[PDB]
Amino acid sequence: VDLWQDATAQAELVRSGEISRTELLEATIAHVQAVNPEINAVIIPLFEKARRESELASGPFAGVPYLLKDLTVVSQGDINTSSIKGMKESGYRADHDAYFVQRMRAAGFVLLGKTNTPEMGNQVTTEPEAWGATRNPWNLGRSVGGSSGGSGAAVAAALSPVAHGNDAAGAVRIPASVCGVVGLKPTRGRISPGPLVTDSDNVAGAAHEGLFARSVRDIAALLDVVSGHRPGDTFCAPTASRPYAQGISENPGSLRVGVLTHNPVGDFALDPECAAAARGAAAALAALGHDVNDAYPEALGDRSFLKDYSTICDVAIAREIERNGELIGRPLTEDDVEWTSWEMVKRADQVTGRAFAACVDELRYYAGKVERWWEAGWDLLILPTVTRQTPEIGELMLAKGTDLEGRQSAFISGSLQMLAFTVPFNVSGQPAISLPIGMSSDGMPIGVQIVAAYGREDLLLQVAAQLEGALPWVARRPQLLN
Ligand SMILES: O=C1CCCCCNC(=O)CCCCCN1
Repeated sequence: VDLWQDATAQAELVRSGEISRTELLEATIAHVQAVNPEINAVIIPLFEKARRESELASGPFAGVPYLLKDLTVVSQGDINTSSIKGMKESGYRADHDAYFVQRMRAAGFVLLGKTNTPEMGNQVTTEPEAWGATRNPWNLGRSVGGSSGGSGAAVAAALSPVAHGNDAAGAVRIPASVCGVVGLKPTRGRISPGPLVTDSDNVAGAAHEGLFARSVRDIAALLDVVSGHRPGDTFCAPTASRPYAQGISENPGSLRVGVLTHNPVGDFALDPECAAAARGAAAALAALGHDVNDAYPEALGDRSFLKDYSTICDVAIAREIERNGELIGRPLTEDDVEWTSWEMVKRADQVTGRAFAACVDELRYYAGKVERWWEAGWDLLILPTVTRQTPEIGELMLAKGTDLEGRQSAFISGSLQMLAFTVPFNVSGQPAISLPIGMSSDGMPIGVQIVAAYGREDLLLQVAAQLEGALPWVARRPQLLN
């Protein structure tokens, strides 16, 4: 069984009869057992559940395995740590299935296990104290990005053809860029993170559930599976007229495309190789007939909003520490979490109701400034997913002694460059996808990001499909896989 086939092809091999559900599953489990030890991607294997669901699985993807991030969404009866030391020791297990999980099972997917993440998803690298660092299949001494680093690495190493993750500042797109896979943060309100309400209304709407895959068609199919308004969902996205798996092949025509190949904020230089990858993709779109120009939302030249976002994040983590404490029946202390997280507890205590409300308003205002660019006639923005070369393991984790006065550790220097080009779209809520189109001169994947207007995943997946055909990446594989 060639596990390098995408989810759609793997589903067909089972439907066709070529392969059995047990063969694919067992072939996948064996692969996981052999390769995962080297990357520490899957932290909680669920082979037994995967085996039970496989026998009962039914639908367009019956028998196809997938991985779930151990954050936000939960699976009934399974361990849930959110990479919190105090929670891992408690042996806590969730009592229900998140809507996302139910939707996947009904589609025929089998829950193979959970993937690693930094504590409560508070970093753009995946090196939690609780589970250890997740390493890059392309280079074991390198980070896999974060916070959905385990899912990104898992898919890159073929531990599964698709996986789940979430994105509040680029947590799906970043790991995708760094690990050479496709990562989509859909329009705000596209995918339900319920029935639970976590992270203070999902970080005031900035946190989106996202998807990982190696093909654009797999992403389109996944959207058809997990999208839609569910009871209690705060946000909602515009409805598509046709299923995404069908519209992906439609010709969008010549679109107004703007390309960004420098850091508009001017507080650091965009890595030349990252810029060249985006430029190359822009050239391919021009060759395809689009109206490509050097242009971008002027709002991107401002990152003042990040200060306001950080304040909201302080409150969200603080209350999340509280929520997890309740799950086990006892308050969590400075000894149950990482020092970076505990520091936010104190900061949260100094945030007033009026201040919190003002910060949220600042996000809405910024979102408006950003979206006005599309309002003015532009259809898509092309830009690098990340702005720097991939960091080495350990590089982004700051020593407890370190003094990062006032702001999120992920929003400073080395970490800032990982999320500077992704976070603006968590604020605007626009659909944004990272495609594994580039490679660094030293063999590390470089993602190219495409952003469409609010709710226009249809156009986004259409152009992504064109780029997939113009600059195919399927031929490239991490050294971990020989
Ligand atoms: O999007 C991410 C990674 C960036 C972390 C930014 C700080 N915000 C939070 O920790 C809120 C929790 C969102 C987790 C998603 N991770």
